[PDB]
This record gives sequence, structure tokens and C-alpha cells, in this order.
Amino acid sequence: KKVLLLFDIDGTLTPPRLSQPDEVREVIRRAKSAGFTVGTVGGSDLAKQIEQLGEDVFQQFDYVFAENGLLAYKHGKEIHRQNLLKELGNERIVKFVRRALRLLSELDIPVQRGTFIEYRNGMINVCPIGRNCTQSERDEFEVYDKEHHVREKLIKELQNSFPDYGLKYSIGGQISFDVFPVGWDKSYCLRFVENDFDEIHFFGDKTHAGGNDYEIYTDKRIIGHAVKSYKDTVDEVNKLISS
Amino acid sequence: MKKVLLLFDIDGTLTPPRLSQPDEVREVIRRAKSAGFTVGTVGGSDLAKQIEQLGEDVFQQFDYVFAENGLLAYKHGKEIHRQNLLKELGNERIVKFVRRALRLLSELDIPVQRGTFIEYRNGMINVCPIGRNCTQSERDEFEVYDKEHHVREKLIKELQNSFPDYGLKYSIGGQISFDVFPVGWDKSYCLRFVENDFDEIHFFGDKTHAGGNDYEIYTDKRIIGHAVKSYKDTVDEVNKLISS
Ligand SMILES: [Mg+2]
Ligand SMILES: [Mg+2]
Repeated sequence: KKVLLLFDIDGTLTPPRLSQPDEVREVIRRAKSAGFTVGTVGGSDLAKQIEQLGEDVFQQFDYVFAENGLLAYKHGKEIHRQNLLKELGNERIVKFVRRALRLLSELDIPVQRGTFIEYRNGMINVCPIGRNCTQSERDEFEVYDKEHHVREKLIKELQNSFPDYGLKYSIGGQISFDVFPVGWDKSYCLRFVENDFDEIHFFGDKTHAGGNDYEIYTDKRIIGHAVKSYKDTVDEVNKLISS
Repeated sequence: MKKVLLLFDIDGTLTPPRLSQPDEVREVIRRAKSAGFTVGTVGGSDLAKQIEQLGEDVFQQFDYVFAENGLLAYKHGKEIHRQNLLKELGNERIVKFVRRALRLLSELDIPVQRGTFIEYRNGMINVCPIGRNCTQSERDEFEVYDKEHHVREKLIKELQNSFPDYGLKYSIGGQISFDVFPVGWDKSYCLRFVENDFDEIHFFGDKTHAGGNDYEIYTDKRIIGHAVKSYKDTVDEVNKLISS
């Protein structure tokens, strides 16, 4: 019997915006000893998972899915690296990024720095303040955006400009939003595991419709566990270990 | 008895164009240190680029490592200086600058654009019309395109027209980008950290002509300048100094 346990990271394996607690490391160690395969699926880049989970994340987890699985590792080896260009084509990319640049130039937010548009493997990250800002400026913009809805207004303008582009808009991050082809949500990673496991369990804190765990949670191929915190994840994994 | 410093540009000085340090250059720098020279690098790009070009042991290879023109400075792998653009320009000017850059990038008609157009570094802003997130092929294609269509040079003209009072220098240093930084924060900036510690300072670089990102340091009166065309000429010129 082969059972895969897939975890969202922020809010599932960690307190919000902090690092993996000892209780989480303990339960993952104990799940692997029982013979569970374990994997992470985040919407961020790998560097962000190293920051939340630690430098040895490739040893802790059998599977590390970065960018929703568009960048995939098994036992620290790259098994997949998607590219957006083959899905959208150059003309649509260039029109999209030119409209995003114009919209970011029209903002009246108090702080802007750099790295507004990050072209990753199979997604574009749009960050209104720019990813090159300080921690203090990042935390400030998070609060600003709850009052002024900067990301939500930009998404609405991009939806209005590009109705038939085949893009999903996902406010995943603290100060940014993700743009990727329809179907390249976190359920994307299931193409690498669907044929290799009897059961796949998914654990995540953002499993409501609109949350970046909804598609993987509701995929017919997985057993979903909605968790409110890492304490719920530990309780749920402990139940599965019992068997 | 004299203290001598040898300062090297990196791309086209320590490396073949756009490629990494050859073992031969590694050898000549070792031989210069053995002969009693202090050696340093002065790059216009970030530190991570220098590590790609020179290797993970760059801080052991060179006594001084000057990245972003010396706005980020290391001596024996210890940070001695990190400049901050915000204290020079203030937030209002940075925000107006980057919004005008974004507008201008949005109005381009170039065939390929991807991402990381505007990089806010320690003491400079890097503007890349195609975006730093493009492939090697796309980067090499844009270098040729820009030689014909002068995209960077026309963006610089628009930014200069928009911001006559901002006290900025515009430097076409890279393969696909240009740098923007306060006047006086060119590669000559690094000389403040060394000018009082050396009897003689030599500079080797390939872009020592007016409009080149090595021009101001090459022509500084504190400098003995050595215009080189390739890393082969750098080996030759350092060999001459070792031989006396
Ligand atoms: Mg989460
Ligand atoms: Mg050069």
C-alpha cells in the first residue's frame, strides 16, 4: 500500500509568515517512519519553501512542488520544469506584460521599488510595490492593500483587458498575485503522482472556493483535509498514522 | 617598498565576453598576489553575477570585491560598505522615476518581453527592456536588436527629459540593461575605500571609452589605467607588472 501526504506550507506546516515548528517536524518524521510518502505543494518559488521549512527541505520531503508543481523535485532531483511560453505564446505574453506595466505605472500607492513583474517557470507574479522592497515596506503594503484593494483592482483591470486569455488570477502571496494558465493551479502537481499511489491525502488552510488550495482539495483523485492551523495538520496526520 | 592595488573590471577583462573566468586568469591573479600585489574586482552588476562569472570562492580570490560600482563593498569576504539609494533620492523621486520607467516600458514595440524590468538594488536601479527573466537565446537576440533599434538609449533619453533635476547618471553597462544611479556613484565610487592605503592603483577594463561603464575610473587622476580588449590582453598586462 502506497500513500502520499501532500501539504500546503504557509498556515498548514507553519504559523502564518513564520517557520516550521518542532511539532510539525516530529509528525512528518513519524509519518515517513510508518511508510507514508510526503510532499509539499506551494504556489511560491523554491527559495520561499527553503525559508519556511529549512535548508534540508529536499531531505524532509520526498516531493517538493514549487510554483504549483510547474517546478517539481523528487528526492532533491528536478523532474519537471514547465514554461508559460508554450501555453500562451509570445504575442499574448507581451500584450499581457505591457498592460500590467501600464497599470502599475498608473498606481498612486505610496511606495514602489522594483521587480514588479516576475516571469517564473509557468506563472507570472505581479507585485505592485515590487519584490525588491524591505521587510518593513512589505508589511506596510500588506496593510495598505487590505484598505485600498490594490491587487484586486489590478486583477479586475487585467480580466477586463484579456477576457479570453485562459488565465487564472490567484492572490496567493503577502504582497503579490500569481497569473497562470487555467489548470496550472496546485492540482497541476497530481500529474506526477496520480499513477504511483493508492491514496493521496491533501492538507491545506486555503481550501474554500477562492483559496489557492480549492482545486487540489476538490480534485476527484485526492482525499482532502481542511486545516485551520498546523495544530490541526498534526492531529490529522496523527489519525492517519494510527492504522 | 610600495603597496600596489590592481583593480579589474570583470566581463571582457577577467572573462571571455558573457562567459566565466578561465583557469588561466585564475592563475595570473594568484601569481600577482604572490608577487605582492593586492587585487580587487569592480563590477557594475550585483554580487551574485560576480559569483557566476568568477566562482563561489571570489572572496578568497580577491582582497577587495566591489559590486554595484563599490556601493556594495567587501574586503577579505567582510562587508565594509552598503550604500542606500533611498537616502540619496528619497521616496518621492524613486516612486516618480519607477512609474515613468514602467509607463515607458509599457509603450515599447519590441518583439520579446518577459519579466524583472526594473531591479531596485542597493545604490542603483537596473532597467532591462526585455526583462532579466528571459532565456539566454532571448538575451543574445535582444543584444543584437538593441544595437539596431537603440531601445535602451531611447528610454534613457525619455527618462532624462522627464527628470532633468534628479541628479542621475545613466550607464549602458550590461548586455540587455542600463543602470541608473546618482552622479558620482559610477565605478570610481570604489576608490574612497582604497585611495589612502596604496602608493599606486592600476585599473584594467575593456569599456574605458566615453559612454563605457569603465570610463570614469579609467580617467581618475588617482588611477594608472590599462585599456584591455580581452582577458588575453589582461594576462599580458598583469604579466608585464609581475616581470617588474
Ligand atoms: Mg496556505
Ligand atoms: Mg567590461
